[PDB]
Amino acid sequence: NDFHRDTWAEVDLDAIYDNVENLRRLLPDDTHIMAVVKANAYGHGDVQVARTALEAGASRLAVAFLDEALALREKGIEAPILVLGASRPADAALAAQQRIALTVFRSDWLEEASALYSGPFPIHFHLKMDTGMGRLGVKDEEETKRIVALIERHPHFVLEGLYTHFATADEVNTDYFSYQYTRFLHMLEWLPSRPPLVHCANSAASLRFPDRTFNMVRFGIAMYGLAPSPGIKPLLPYPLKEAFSLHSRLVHVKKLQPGEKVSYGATYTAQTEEWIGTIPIGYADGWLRRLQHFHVLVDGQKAPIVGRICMDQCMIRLPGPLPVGTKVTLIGRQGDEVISIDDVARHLETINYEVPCTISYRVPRIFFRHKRIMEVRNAIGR
Amino acid sequence: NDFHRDTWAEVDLDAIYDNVENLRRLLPDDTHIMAVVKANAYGHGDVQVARTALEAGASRLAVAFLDEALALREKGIEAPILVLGASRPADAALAAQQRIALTVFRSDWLEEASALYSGPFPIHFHLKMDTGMGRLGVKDEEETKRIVALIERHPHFVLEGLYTHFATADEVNTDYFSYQYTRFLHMLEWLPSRPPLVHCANSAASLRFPDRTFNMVRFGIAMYGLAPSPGIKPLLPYPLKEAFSLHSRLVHVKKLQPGEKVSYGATYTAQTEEWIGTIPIGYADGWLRRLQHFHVLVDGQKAPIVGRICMDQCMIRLPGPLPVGTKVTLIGRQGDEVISIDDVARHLETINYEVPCTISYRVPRIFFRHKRIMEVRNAIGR
Ligand SMILES: Cc1ncc(COP(=O)(O)O)c(CN[C@@H](C)C(=O)O)c1O
Ligand SMILES: Cc1ncc(COP(=O)(O)O)c(CN[C@@H](C)C(=O)O)c1O
Repeated sequence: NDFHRDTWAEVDLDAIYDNVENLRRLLPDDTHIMAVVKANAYGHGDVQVARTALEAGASRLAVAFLDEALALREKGIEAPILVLGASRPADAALAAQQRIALTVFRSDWLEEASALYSGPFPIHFHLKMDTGMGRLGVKDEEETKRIVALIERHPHFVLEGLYTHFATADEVNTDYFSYQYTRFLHMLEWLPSRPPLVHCANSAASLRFPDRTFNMVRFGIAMYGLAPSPGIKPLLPYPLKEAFSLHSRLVHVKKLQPGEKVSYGATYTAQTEEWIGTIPIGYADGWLRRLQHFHVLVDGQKAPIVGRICMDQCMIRLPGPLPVGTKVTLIGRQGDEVISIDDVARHLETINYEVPCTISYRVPRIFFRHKRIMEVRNAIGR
Repeated sequence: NDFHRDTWAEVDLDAIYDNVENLRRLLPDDTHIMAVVKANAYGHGDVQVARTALEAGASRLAVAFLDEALALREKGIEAPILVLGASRPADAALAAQQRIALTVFRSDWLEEASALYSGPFPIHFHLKMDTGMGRLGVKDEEETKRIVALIERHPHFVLEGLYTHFATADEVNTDYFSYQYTRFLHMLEWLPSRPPLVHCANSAASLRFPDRTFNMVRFGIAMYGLAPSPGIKPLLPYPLKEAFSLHSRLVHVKKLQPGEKVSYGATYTAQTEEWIGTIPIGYADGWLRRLQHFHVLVDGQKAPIVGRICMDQCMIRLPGPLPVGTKVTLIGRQGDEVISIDDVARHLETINYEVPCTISYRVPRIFFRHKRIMEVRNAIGR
């Protein structure tokens, strides 16, 4: 794959490897690591992160919906995969054939699938229990038992696991976290037999209470080197290595005279003779307009973005005349300066999770491993 | 193409056709229409909109950078394409071979390209003039004349056109617009000869002053049925037809008792016994967290989104017990209610342009033409 615009994201796979390996060391020998690679691996490249994670110690993968699981299969991933979200009963056969575990939380969904599927491949289900997140999952014992009965009844339906998800595992105060954990323990009693796989922990929970993880944790955000929250940053067991960085290059350089305006709405005016640079990145690439008063790194120095951000380009004020082709870093480090995803997240007034996911399909991903470029992934490549 | 998650966007190509056709009628028989389809056609599907546009009266296409043009060629589009942004001198031969016109605005670029390319295919260049936008383009006559000389000199370099872009054509006050237009007329005098294609108008300018468009207009936002701005909405010549709509379905329905919390941070509490529904769409699909206090349409009624929006799902408060599978409209109309892209943009505090572009690759696009489903485009399809 090759690209023809001087704008690209870089993904350090050694960092991802280190982040997962350190966790493997942290957890008991019998606890499995299921790497969460939904949303194209939080914007980092699904199959590249999946391969690295499995290499570092993970044994299973998790995605959001069926399409994402099939894509990994097509791309050659053979490890077990669990779909964390909902799916259509009519799609049970397809999941069964591709060896994809499904989440289940309604007895009527199973009633429907039973009538549609009848072997020969077994379908592995993971029962979802709502302990206080309010998203997905069973809530009462009557429904739980009904689900287990329908599963037991069908010769090809297998209950491989059961889990829950925490709503506040990343807050310093553990009041609600404790309530959910306790609720989980109480709901587990409703099962006639404990499935081979019981899980509940995400990145925050597993990094904070590794002894309360059962037999499998679902490692997401922390795998990419990002803290589940600023609050627990100081409570993390080992230092996380950030893997994502974003860059571009100056495609135009010019000097403005005082009074000259820049960009849409002509909201910016040159107060004096200043140097303005143009870079090939805009909001269609995920660099949202709201970042208008942010800055970028060029020649090891911060350069403020001036005027409104455009769909594919934006302008910055330069220290002086720099040659066209000069590298600009939007997320990453240059010399002694650095811009982290957390910085950008602060400016956009959101969480770090949302940032890598918004960097669109338009931006190619360059992968590094062993300090060398591994491959280039251009979504709209030829 | 097929998809396995009940979340999808719908693109009405008949609306796009009408929007372009009405302009074709509005403009002089000699004026070309260049459809702007960069950024995957502002998130509507590049090749689908390009074909419909050409069918309705456009004769040329415009994209942001080389990769987007090559993708159209691979997909079978044979009409002329102009790259509006920057490109590498080393890529001139490739653009020449695929018959892609390039924007030029620096003489040093041309000096570099001349030394690299030497036929046999001619390269058509469009000279960009900065008249007050401050983005790309030449500024002084000395540089302009140098560009023309280098082009004239090379046997395979051809100056097919020249243009500028307006920073405020969508504001009711035309003071700056008038200054940019006047500056353009003065800079055109720097050319020893007028190229066969002179253009300057975007959607707002062409819809407002169709007689001041020269021989080609670059039709973008209005082609998608979106007003360049709320201010000029009442100044438009004909009514625009919105083409983008977004939908999903309830995948879970449950009743909450007072005091029960919902989603991350447990920031929402059920004040009474209320029905909560879960839908398979989140911020990784372009439905940003900031939309947390917005509302959606279900069963012809507005239903508020409650609690934080998740990466792949979010919850809403329902009127009562609705069956799973019930359709939810995020952008579009249901009964007497309607949510436009303009409504979503207001809540996100941005402009309509940014909304369809942010709806990610994860969301399949279903196309309609002649009141019938034409095709389905699933980016991560099998
Ligand atoms: C069921 C489930 N398991 C594991 C994870 C991984 O969480 P971490 O990345 O914090 O480790 C998430 C939430 N994922 C977030 C992105 C969401 O749905 O908004 C999840 O939904
Ligand atoms: C050079 C050029 N021509 C035509 C257009 C089409 O403009 P309209 O969509 O308003 O008709 C744009 C701007 N496009 C916007 C999206 C930008 O760069 O932010 C452009 O960059």
